[PDB]
Amino acid sequence: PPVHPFVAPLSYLLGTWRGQGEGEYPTIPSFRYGEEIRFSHSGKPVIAYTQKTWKLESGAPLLAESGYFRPRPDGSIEVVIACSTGLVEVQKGTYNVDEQSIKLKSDLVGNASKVKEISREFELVDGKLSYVVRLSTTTNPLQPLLKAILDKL
Amino acid sequence: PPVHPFVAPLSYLLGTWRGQGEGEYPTIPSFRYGEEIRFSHSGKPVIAYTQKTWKLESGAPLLAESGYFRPRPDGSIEVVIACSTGLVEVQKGTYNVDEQSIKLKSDLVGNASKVKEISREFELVDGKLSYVVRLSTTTNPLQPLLKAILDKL
Ligand SMILES: [Ba+2]
Ligand SMILES: [Ba+2]
Ligand SMILES: [Ba+2]
Ligand SMILES: [Ba+2]
Repeated sequence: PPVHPFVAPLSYLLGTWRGQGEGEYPTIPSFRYGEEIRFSHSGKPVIAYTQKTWKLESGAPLLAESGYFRPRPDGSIEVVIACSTGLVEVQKGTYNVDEQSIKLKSDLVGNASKVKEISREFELVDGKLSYVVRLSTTTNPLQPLLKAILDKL
Repeated sequence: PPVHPFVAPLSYLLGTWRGQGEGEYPTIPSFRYGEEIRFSHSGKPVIAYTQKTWKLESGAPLLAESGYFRPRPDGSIEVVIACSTGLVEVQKGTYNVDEQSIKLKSDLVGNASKVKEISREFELVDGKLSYVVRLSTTTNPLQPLLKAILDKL
């Protein structure tokens, strides 16, 4: 199938991405994990997202996401992601093409234990994927929670 | 890696499942689509789930959904899903080991315009995985939309 015009200005994003990342929150200490993000499409104005985490040494698998990225010309964007942890997010926000980012905040965080707002950012910096999740809980403001870097497979 | 004990009762599901479906609804007459379904896992208390529909001759892509099941040892199962429509569900239910069945019913369908409810039902009927989808809208009660019957691959 061929790139739909909506999906085509995020065509760099496309393919397997793979490196490792680093979590830390006021509640907990630096811990490190490998990552694997895949962006795809089959003609439609929607980009599939899957992701998986895994322990470095083992490295037995940790967490795992699967989603739909749904871009539009006016530079705005919507994104729904399910997590094995048992959340679902519907994130609204924008993509600029010069910089080659996407910037989301949560709109609806669904079946959330203590989770409030969650903001994901995927930018291409220096030809690698820089992906960050900021978090808020019932006790702590939005802040940098994770930060992963990834390379083109 | 080993089938979490919490998950072991549902092992009939693990693997890829090909078939066809059909929609009828009061506003859309009969139709028919190709359709795959695969459940996997990864040594967690979770079965991963992906599903994609095509056009029978084309078979050009139609829709994908993905997510995650959490069975409990108590009967309850709680599912999450993101759909290429651009729409998430929370599903919560109660499965069944020798009726071999997983009945679900939306506890939250985010990012919907006009959907109000969705249930799903995943069940083995004489060897093939039958999938029944039902929906209510602003204007329609909780009735059938999608039926599909899939053969283990
Ligand atoms: Ba423009
Ligand atoms: Ba940049
Ligand atoms: Ba029991
Ligand atoms: Ba049965």
